[PDB]
Amino acid sequence: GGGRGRMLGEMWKAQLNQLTRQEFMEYRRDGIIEVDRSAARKARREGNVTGGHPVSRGTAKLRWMVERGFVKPHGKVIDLGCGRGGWSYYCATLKLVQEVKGYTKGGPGHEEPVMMQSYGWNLVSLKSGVDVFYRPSEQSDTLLCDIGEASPVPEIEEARTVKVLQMVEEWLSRGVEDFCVKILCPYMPKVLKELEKMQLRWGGGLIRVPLSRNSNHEMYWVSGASGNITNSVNTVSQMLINRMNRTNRNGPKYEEDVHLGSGTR
Ligand SMILES: Nc1ncnc2c1ncn2[C@@H]1O[C@H](C[C@@H](N)CC[C@H](N)C(=O)O)[C@@H](O)[C@H]1O
Repeated sequence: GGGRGRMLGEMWKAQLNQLTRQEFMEYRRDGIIEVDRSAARKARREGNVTGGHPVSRGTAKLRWMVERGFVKPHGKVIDLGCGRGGWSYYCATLKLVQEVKGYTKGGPGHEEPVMMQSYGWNLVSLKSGVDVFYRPSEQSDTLLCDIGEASPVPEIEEARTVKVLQMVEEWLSRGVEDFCVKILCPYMPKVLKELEKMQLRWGGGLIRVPLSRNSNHEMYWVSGASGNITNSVNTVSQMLINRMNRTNRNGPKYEEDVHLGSGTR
């Protein structure tokens, strides 16, 4: 019905929605870790596919979790919503990974897989024109999913996140041992309910990647994490609201992007 208690994240969202463009502009990257993408923009302008520049900021995002042991890509990796291929190409550089298969929607308003020759590119298959929500599940050892379309209405993000979770349940049952699944809106009620069930069935925990922008509450359900989900989410909302109410902003902390090298494996 209506009149239910609200989570601390719902008010971060309501607050965010009442920010001016200027406040939004100054807040979204204040205090976050940001990768220097200048060289990657030149490599893109020049069609340089052997310089080791990732196709997106998603690569550095996944490296952060992998280097910290939150997810151990290995064997056969499937990448639902691969977009340009940032996660897929990064995984192909890992020793334990044997094969990477990426699926992405593509078309109008959606990113297309990019052809690159980063290290291990021969192990990467990226397919556009695949709506993962209608694809029958396949066997894999590592399941990755980064699908989360933002919206100003939390009820819309909520229904979208539950959709993603119900879908990965089909793929997790095909022998997956390691996973990393994006949770676009982890503070909504129907999401916390589905997440609690999903954690019970498959383990893992919710982490926040500091390279994420303050303009979103997205978190990642990774098999290498653990802990009460509510506390995990609330810690993030608390962090986000402290950053929103700052006046003196420091801007992002810049660090160097991932280098993917080149050559076949
Ligand atoms: N039902 C869907 N099926 C397949 N792909 C989708 C679907 N919905 C959204 N997408 C795409 O999934 C992608 C999500 C991206 N965040 C992927 C980022 C990627 N991990 C990277 O590092 O570059 C978007 O490009 C969407 O076009």
